[PDB]
Amino acid sequence: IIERLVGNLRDLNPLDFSVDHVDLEWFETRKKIARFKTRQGKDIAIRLKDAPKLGLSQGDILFKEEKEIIAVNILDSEVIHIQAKSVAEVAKICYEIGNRHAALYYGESQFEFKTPFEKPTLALLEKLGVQNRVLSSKLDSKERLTV
Amino acid sequence: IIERLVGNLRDLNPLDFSVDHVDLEWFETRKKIARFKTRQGKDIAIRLKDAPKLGLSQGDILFKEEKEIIAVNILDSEVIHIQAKSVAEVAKICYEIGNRHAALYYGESQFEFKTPFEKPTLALLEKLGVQNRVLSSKLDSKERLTVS
Amino acid sequence: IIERLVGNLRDLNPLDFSVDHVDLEWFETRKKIARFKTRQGKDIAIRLKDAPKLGLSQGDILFKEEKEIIAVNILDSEVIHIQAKSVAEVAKICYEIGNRHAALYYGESQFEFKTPFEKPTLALLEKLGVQNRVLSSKLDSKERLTVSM
Amino acid sequence: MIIERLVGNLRDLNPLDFSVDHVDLEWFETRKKIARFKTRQGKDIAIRLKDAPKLGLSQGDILFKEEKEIIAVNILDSEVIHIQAKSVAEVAKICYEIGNRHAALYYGESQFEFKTPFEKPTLALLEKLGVQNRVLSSKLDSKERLTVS
Ligand SMILES: [Cu+2]
Repeated sequence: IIERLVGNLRDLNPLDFSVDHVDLEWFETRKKIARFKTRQGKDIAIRLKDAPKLGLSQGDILFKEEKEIIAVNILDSEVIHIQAKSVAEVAKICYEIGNRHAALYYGESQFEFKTPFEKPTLALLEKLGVQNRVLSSKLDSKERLTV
Repeated sequence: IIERLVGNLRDLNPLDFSVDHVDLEWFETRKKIARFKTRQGKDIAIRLKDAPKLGLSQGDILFKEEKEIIAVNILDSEVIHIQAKSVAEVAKICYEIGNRHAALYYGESQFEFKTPFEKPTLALLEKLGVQNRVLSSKLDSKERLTVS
Repeated sequence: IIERLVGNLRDLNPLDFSVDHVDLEWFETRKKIARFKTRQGKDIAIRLKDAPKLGLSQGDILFKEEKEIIAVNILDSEVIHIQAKSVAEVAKICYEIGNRHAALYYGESQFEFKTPFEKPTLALLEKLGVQNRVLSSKLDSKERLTVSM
Repeated sequence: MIIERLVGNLRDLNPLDFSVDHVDLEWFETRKKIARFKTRQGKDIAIRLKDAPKLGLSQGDILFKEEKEIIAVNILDSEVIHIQAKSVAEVAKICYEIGNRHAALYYGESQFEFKTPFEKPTLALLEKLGVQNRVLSSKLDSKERLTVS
């Protein structure tokens, strides 16, 4: 039974280590209790004291024994990447998506946003003519807008 | 039966005219068909060809006979005035309010937004520590965020 | 200041009484405090102890002095009347309207339901091909499906 | 190589008779048109779907069939609130209310039965209204879903 993050590989960790990833979809990162089969057969239970409120992030270190590591890998998904032109537009989009109850993530740049691809959201985004592309891509839990 | 905006007093019109106002609440600006009793007793019927989608605005000229005018006043209401500090914060507010299905309007400056007062909306805005004030004020339909 | 329902004219009351109605839209039925001008000039203030949770209903007797009565009238409104085939269909309708966050009322019969007319709601009801008709009609607050948020 | 059509469903027996390799899906995964899978017995399978049944892949949809060698869809079980409504009024209430929550909703085995994923608020609600329900580890067939259009 895993209890706490031993932090995240991002704090290198230039491996250096054999790393056995657990593979999560973006929406799975928030369970406190769940059972997993890691990439290399292994078994892993989790119960979380202080599960970072926004969820598990990329490479969160679940387990660490010697150089033997287990970390969180977040699977890629179809993602509508949104490029708003102005602050007025950001507001429009967010409100409108919020109204849709779809999920929404901050993008890499200041007017960029990412949301799971769904066709109604897509339809919406064109109806208001915002500039967007669908890419298979990663959605970091730490990028999510709470709600 | 009134049919047409003869425009809006904002295009002066330095009155100049005895103006009898019809007094609408903000949520009332969007009927196409309804009946009214103006400020000074009179009676008005409306059916709208091209009712500006966003609804009736402040001083939309309903009726114009000589210097005798009837127009739309919009009554003040309790309003939460929201002042976002960042574009990050804008996004968060709008998403969260949209997620609540509350109404939202653009503010006077760039990170200002106005939403009707409701206690849950307020509760929300504190929970996120956004800086806001409740003021009795006017909501322009021209200032609203759609939902399409 | 009016305080209690003295009931409702439905408990006849075959008038018998000069009745002066107060006219409320279906969404207004739930203020505990507000002021009114009745149908024949009169003025009424309200403050409610035990405002029946769902709101004021049709002909809720506000005021009763002799045979002189004031009651609640509920402005008839545009209403989609829904006639469901089967329980399955009921469940589909209710879930889908619920999902829309529209308002919903029990009809007269078992598979009848009433909801305010909105064009997307109608659109929807055709998209599923449910049988309905729009009528101008009353929406009794006692007939509402509640909600908890 | 790539799978294109359902060759139907085992339900149309098929009293196996066959060695059947299943593909194991969660109930939310039944609606991808393009994805890659490793079957129960290691095999590899890609899908692209013309006329993917709108509501999703169902229990035992035959992806692949070569001789007596078969690949079918299995839907993994999950925690499931099983709801047993006493009346048609109560169905409507439940569905509208859940609809309003935006929870997922499936037709049960019997007429007044409905199944929705387990979540604690959905539970919370269901008691608040005093509906009779039980949580059970079980299967949510995609064909049993209440749309939303
Ligand atoms: Cu909603």
